[PDB]
Amino acid sequence: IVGGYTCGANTVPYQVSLNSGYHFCGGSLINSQWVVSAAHCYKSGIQVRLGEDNINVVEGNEQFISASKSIVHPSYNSNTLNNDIMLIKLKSAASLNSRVASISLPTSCASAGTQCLISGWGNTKSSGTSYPDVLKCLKAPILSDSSCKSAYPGQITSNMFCAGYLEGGKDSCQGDSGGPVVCSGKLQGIVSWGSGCAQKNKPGVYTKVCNYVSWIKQTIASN
Ligand SMILES: [Ca+2]
Repeated sequence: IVGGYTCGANTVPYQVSLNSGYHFCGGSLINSQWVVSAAHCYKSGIQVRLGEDNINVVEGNEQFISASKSIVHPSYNSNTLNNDIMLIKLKSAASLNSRVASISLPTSCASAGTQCLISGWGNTKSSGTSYPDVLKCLKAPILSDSSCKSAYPGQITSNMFCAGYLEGGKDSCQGDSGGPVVCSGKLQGIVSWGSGCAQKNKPGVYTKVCNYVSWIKQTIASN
């Protein structure tokens, strides 16, 4: 997260870190057994880390649970990043509490201008690199589809939205991938892609979760 703020420990209780020896992606807890992340975060050997603030220090509220199964969206295209969504099932149920909690799925799509919370352990610099240990946060609005399409000609599908600031300075970045965009208590986006980070006229692009709720529910119901 570039241009954000320190969230505060366990203030984003649905935020997960995906670990394969190291943090490599975020995700969102949507019930005691399932995480939603980006398909471009797929790999084998995932351990889900819940209850994290400092990802390099055991602070007392963590739950580390290995993934049993990952399900990349049937129609994910890694070239275009269309349908950039994946579900991860935990080998055992998390113990839900005030610091480890699910986030609700949307019941309808969000509109341009809606204020959302974007979070993660990604790079905090727009030029150069610095990786935080504690969770970072950014409040950002959803941008109109027309401004999104204008920013990225030929690249924005009906399964994507832009959020952030066209002036630049404030954005998600490498290592935030797969993490949440939450708006009024609903998971509306997943950190997906962009051109660099926090660049003028290049806002972050996010998977449009509301299009996937039926797939998520039916996948959970049979897995
Ligand atoms: Ca920790």
